[PDB]
Amino acid sequence: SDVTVNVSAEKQVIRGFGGMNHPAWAGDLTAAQRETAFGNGQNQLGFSILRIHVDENRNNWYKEVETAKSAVKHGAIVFASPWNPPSDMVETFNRNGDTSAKRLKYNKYAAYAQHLNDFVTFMKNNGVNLYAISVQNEPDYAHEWTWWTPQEILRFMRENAGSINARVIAPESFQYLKNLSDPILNDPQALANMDILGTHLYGTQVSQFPYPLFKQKGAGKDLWMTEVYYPNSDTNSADRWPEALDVSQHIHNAMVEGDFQAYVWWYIRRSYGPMKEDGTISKRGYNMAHFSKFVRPGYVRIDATKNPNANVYVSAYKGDNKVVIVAINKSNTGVNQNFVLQNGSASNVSRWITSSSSNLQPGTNLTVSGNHFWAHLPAQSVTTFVVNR
Ligand SMILES: CO[C@H]1[C@H](O)[C@@H](O)[C@@H](O[C@H]2[C@H](O[C@@H]3CO[C@@H](O)[C@H](O)[C@H]3O)OC[C@@H](O)[C@@H]2O)O[C@@H]1C(=O)O
Repeated sequence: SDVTVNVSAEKQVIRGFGGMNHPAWAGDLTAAQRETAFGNGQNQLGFSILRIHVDENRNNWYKEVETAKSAVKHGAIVFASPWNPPSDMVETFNRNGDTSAKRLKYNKYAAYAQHLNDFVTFMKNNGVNLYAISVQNEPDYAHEWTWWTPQEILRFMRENAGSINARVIAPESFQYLKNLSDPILNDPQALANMDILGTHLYGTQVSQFPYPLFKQKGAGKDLWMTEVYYPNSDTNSADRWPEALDVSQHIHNAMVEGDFQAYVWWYIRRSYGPMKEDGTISKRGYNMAHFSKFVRPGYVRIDATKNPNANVYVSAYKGDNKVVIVAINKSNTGVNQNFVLQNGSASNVSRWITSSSSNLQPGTNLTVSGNHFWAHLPAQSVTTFVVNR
């Protein structure tokens, strides 16, 4: 059919795409791997965001620095997520019959705010201006870390988040369970101390991607997808095709349905991650690259016919005089797609394709006839068009 791309219907502003680094749990990236992750050259990922963790023990903080420095050097922004407070701030409690359940002590909130602040300060003294810090990773799924109820999160956002010398991300539900975030959005004071609503999407159905309340109360707030792997963490799955195509479809849904402004993967380097263990880019990686390499920080999502044929998914962005279109064909049949540009005129179109047999591989240039151009979308393929204005 037709894909209409309206250059004037502006949507969310994009902050970027990236992944996690965890030297303790995964092993720090090597110098070469840092180039592959944050460089936007040929055979590199052009990740524009790096997540790192706030260790509960300050003596471990130093381990995050080299990789974080590297990301900044390349223009990536860095943010951080805590799993646990320092142990002296944590108590056990009876959570519905589970007595091993950990939480932050009600009289330790201020001290934990200071812990987080110390990390910001520490990172600064090593030449990393942390873009943002989180309150707690997955407080509603904390079997192996620190639990917070919605009300405990609220109290901290009302009373302590304001003392944090950085942008504050909250609440980082594992599944984008609105009940964890509703209380904040419904409280002027807590809302005021939140700069980024953060979430994960483990098991989240596409119908739960929209967030009406956020649209209603969240003016001036960022909306970030701070952790995921998809569609699984199967050992050595990173190269499986057409499986990898799920990655770009997921990002498509985050951008188009969730209106997210950041998409952050889990471990950058892993047998199921964007980067393989030999330090090369996986098929999952190239699926991310179709966004990360072209949709730079600052770009804006624009309205575009999201799903103009069965298994064909489209999203568009504008920035730096270009329109970027990402077209995912998940079917077993090549389709010819017609792309119409409204409220804007263009000339030349470049493109890169990823399929069973190729990675981000240049296609033939195409030219705009009036306000449109035809392009063929190979079977089980992702294409990124770059349109010059
Ligand atoms: C195949 O093993 C991988 C696991 O499937 C994967 O969950 C991850 O496990 C981590 C664990 O990470 C949590 C993953 O779920 C997220 O919701 C949550 O935010 C994470 O904290 O934390 C302990 C760590 O030692 C494990 O590595 O990664 C596994 C892997 O090593 O590949």
